[PDB]
Amino acid sequence: KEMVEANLRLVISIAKKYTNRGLQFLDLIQEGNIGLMKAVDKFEYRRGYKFSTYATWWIRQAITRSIADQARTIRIPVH
DNA sequence: ATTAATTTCTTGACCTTCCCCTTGCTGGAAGGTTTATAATGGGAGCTGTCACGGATGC
Repeated sequence: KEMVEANLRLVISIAKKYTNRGLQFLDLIQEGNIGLMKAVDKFEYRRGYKFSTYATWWIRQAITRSIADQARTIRIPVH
């Protein structure tokens, strides 16, 4: 909880590059929230990296997944 | 009130597609998973809309 609450600035700073008129801001924010929640258990911090750098890829994956599944009436898949 | 040559009915005997499938790939579509330097308070009207009640605060 404190890990995901200390890094909401990460999702609200990464959600600037995908602010198109397909979805609202809050859906992308809460999809990046579950992407960061997956990155918490996928972190494995013993390599010596920061959480923002590895969490950026997971949150961008969740953002692309939300813009692929949602933001379109005809649901076109992610590929 | 009779039946013998035609004219229909019925029954095997044949004739097509529909669909699944044959070995061997070959390509396309739908769904889920990582990627490991550094990334930490975002973004957008529109008012030049005017005149009523219904609820809030002295």
